[PDB]
Amino acid sequence: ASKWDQKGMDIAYEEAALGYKEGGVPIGGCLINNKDGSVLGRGHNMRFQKGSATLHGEISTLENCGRLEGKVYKDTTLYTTLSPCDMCTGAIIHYGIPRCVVGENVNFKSKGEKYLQTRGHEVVVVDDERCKKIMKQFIDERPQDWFEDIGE
Amino acid sequence: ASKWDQKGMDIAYEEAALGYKEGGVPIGGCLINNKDGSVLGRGHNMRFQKGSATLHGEISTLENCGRLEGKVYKDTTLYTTLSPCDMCTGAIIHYGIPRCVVGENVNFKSKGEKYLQTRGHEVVVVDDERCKKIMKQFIDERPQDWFEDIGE
Ligand SMILES: [Zn+2]
Ligand SMILES: [Zn+2]
Ligand SMILES: [Zn+2]
Ligand SMILES: [Zn+2]
Repeated sequence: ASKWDQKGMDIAYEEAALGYKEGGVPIGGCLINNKDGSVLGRGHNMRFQKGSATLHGEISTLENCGRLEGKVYKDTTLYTTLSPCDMCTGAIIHYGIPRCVVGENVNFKSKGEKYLQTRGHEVVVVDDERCKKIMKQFIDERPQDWFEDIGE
Repeated sequence: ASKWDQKGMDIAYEEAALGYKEGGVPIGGCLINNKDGSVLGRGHNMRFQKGSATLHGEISTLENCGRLEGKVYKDTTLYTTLSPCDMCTGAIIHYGIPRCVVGENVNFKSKGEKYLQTRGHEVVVVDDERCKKIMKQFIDERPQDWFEDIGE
């Protein structure tokens, strides 16, 4: 089940780092087919890049996969550098993506992490230090922007 | 509490009808400030228009409101022509939008409708037959497209 998890989190981290370089929030993701390891799409938070309230890393990832038949999502893993908010949790549930692998849940965690599990989805938190470090750097440099991004 | 609800559902329906005319799925929305009735944004499903897997009517509506401080969402109502999926439910929860007014829940309903309420959001289903009729027309004419849109 975990065969592609290093590949997936490496891509998600690359997306976070790219977003950071663009002036955005360093949250990245990708969607991988569990059978063959192919990458259906990858993305990062586009709040700053696009003035976007909805393009979280996870949402941008799914957008970048394009229109798909519903069946395609059912044997994928969504990789995200940060534990998903209620909206991104809802996307995973809506599309029936069975597995979500999370870089870290230290800098952010919503009720969504547990809700995924109650709705029958697998959540794996890998506690990736690279993810924790880049996210903490953003929180330390741009706390007001982070507060906007979390929507409180 | 319901002062702006006719206005809001009228705008949501206009957005659904516009989307229908553009060749898309007839689901529309708007976000209104509860105090003064001002429209923060309005939108419709953009699957066909933009090849979008994530721009549901509710998501498009929120995107069209732009970047906002989190406090702005806390005294709004989101109007949608159709009862929200788990992703759109999650967006409402994430941003703390206290009220969701729904055109109809006959053509579609998710576990989100009830989840909204247990998470502390008011859900009002007005059973607007304009919404029900246009949505059913789309489902009747384009069942394959509908199936794709709901992620099944
Ligand atoms: Zn997130
Ligand atoms: Zn999110
Ligand atoms: Zn919907
Ligand atoms: Zn939706």
